[PDB]
Amino acid sequence: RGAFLSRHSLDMKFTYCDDRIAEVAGYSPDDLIGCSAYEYIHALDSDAVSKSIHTLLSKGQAVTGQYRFLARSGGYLWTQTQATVVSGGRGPQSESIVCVHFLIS
Ligand SMILES: CCCCCC/C=C\CCCCCCCCCC(=O)OC[C@@H](O)CO
Repeated sequence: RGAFLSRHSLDMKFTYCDDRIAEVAGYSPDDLIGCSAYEYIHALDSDAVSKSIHTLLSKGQAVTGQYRFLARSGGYLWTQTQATVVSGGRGPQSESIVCVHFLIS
């Protein structure tokens, strides 16, 4: 029920995470807020996710390939993300990011 969303600052720190993160990955949203999403991407997928983020910032929207997200248990979930920038109202420095996520496995 409802798309699985997150919000981030430009450094990819979570500012919001869907509550269902507990059901899916063990975290509560409180565990992730203020933490950079880069820390939760499997090292094998980090470069590809960065390239997607570069496209996101250039074009304004991007879709990742499948990638591995670090669950609280230490295992990884295969995920995929569509994202957009969102103007902050104060100029370029105020931009933020909104994501919708999909579980691949
Ligand atoms: C380009 C920016 C790319 C930024 C990528 C990095 C940002 C955040 C890391 C991922 C956080 C969410 C993980 C759990 C996702 C669960 C999704 C979920 O449960 O989806 C159900 C759906 O498949 C319908 O069944």
